[PDB]
Amino acid sequence: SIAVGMIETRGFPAVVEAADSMVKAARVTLVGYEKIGSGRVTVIVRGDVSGVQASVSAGIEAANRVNGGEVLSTHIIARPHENLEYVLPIRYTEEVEQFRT
Amino acid sequence: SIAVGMIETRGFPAVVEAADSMVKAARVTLVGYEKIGSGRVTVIVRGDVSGVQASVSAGIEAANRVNGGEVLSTHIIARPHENLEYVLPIRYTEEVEQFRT
Amino acid sequence: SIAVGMIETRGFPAVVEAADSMVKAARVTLVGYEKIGSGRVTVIVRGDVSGVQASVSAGIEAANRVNGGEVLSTHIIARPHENLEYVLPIRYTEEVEQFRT
Amino acid sequence: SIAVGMIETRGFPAVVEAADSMVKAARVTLVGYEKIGSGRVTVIVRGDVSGVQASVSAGIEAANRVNGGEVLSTHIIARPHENLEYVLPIRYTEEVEQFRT
Amino acid sequence: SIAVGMIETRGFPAVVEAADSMVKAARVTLVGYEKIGSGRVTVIVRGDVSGVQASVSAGIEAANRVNGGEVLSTHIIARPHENLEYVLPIRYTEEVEQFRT
Amino acid sequence: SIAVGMIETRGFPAVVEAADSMVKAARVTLVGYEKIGSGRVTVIVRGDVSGVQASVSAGIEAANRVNGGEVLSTHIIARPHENLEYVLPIRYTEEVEQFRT
Repeated sequence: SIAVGMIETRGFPAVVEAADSMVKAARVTLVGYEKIGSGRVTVIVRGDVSGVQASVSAGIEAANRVNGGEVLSTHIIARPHENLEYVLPIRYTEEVEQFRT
Repeated sequence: SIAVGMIETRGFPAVVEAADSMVKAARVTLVGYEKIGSGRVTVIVRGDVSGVQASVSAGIEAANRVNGGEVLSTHIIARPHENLEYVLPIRYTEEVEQFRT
Repeated sequence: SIAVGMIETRGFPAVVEAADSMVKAARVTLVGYEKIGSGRVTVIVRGDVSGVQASVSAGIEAANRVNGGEVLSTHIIARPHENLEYVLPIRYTEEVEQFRT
Repeated sequence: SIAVGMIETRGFPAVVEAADSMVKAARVTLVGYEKIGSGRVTVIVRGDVSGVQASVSAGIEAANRVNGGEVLSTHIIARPHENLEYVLPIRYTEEVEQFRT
Repeated sequence: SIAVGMIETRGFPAVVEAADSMVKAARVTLVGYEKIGSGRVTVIVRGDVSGVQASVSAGIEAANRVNGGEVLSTHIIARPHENLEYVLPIRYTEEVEQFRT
Repeated sequence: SIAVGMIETRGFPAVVEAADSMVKAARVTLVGYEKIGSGRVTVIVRGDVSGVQASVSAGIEAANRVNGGEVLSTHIIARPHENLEYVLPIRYTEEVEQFRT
């Protein structure tokens, strides 16, 4: 359940820049982006605890510097419980895509 | 119809942390997360009444401590009526997934 | 066109408790739950006029007592017009489910 | 292109009551209900100009009397242009339903 | 890429009246209506520059006269770039409908 | 991962004009438009860094001049990480469209 790092934000252009940062600032895998509605959107990454940290870190600074960047919330569980992974979009995609479509 | 515990929240990062808590603080199964729109999202678990309690409890404290955590609503029916289970997302998933896709 | 009873609410956990009430407080069948967007969600039941009443009644008290329960709107047509039933989600589901999927 | 009558409203319970009225107050056919998002929902009927009137009239009074009824907008084109009918949900449904599903 | 004329509006009944106008006031084809969420909805038409003008014109006056008409935004590109047409809903529908369904 | 340029905006008519600009002001390919909810919508283009710049530039001026144009956010990654491309809508569409439908 390698640490999970996510960061919410108001606006899409700022969420992309946050995602580009996290994935660059550390050895973290961008797992997905979640839309809660009301201009709110989270970006989730996975990797070690200090990896997931270093990236959630940068991500936030880069997001805010955006022409409208508004980091709404931020969090990271180090060793997030497993059951959690089969209920939330903290995991991988692409795979069962052929079946969905 | 083992007790049902859910907790709403504004923002996704705070709903995940709420879910990670509930599922850890007790013997409860995270059944799913519901999106009502407008930054609002609920997390639902299942287990005994005191199990579902102990977890909805912790969940709320952990959510609020989040960098933007905003617990919107909270509830738990101890012995929630059956018909209710076949109309609301209080149950299990994964199973008929192959057919949907 | 047996009377129709519904109750809107802000938040999902409060809408479930409202539904658990109505369906218990009287001989009413929970037909479905509607999402209008913006944290708003209605619960609809069917039964006699006094049955659909007694339940929409309880439902409201139980919803409000919820940790965030916010009953938004409430209504009941006693003998609601038929055409209405084939345009709104006031009816039954499950049946043409195999075809949809 | 028999006149078209519709009425928007905040909340679902109030839109249903609006629909139950229009379809009763006149010889109008409830064609459908549209969701624009943000608690907003329209109800559309069809019939003569004075029929579509008499019903959009009542509809509004009945909606407002609802425990949360909030008529947002209201309109009626008497002889609404045809092209319009093949781009907006002002028409009939049910028919190509078997193919969709 | 014959000029494109669109007009946003708060509420559905006002967007329909806007659409009924544009399509009548000129030789323009109502291509579609877009929902951005939050009671906001645009209506798009196509035709010459002066045709698409004359209609976006009327449309706005007719929309505002509606019992709740609220024209939110308005625009028209005369010779809108092609790539744009294969990314936005400025074009025609109906055609690949059988496949979608 | 040729530079990515996007610009958010409140309202749809202003997002279209922004897109019409970017795609004209430079050698950039409009990849798509994203809806975050709450009247917010982004437009994304791809091309060189200075190409993607020159266009995100114009786009913003043209959007603001719109009858309701409200540029919400703005950004551009020059060499945006690859993983990012398989999680966000920064890429191409049309292709697997036949399968989706």
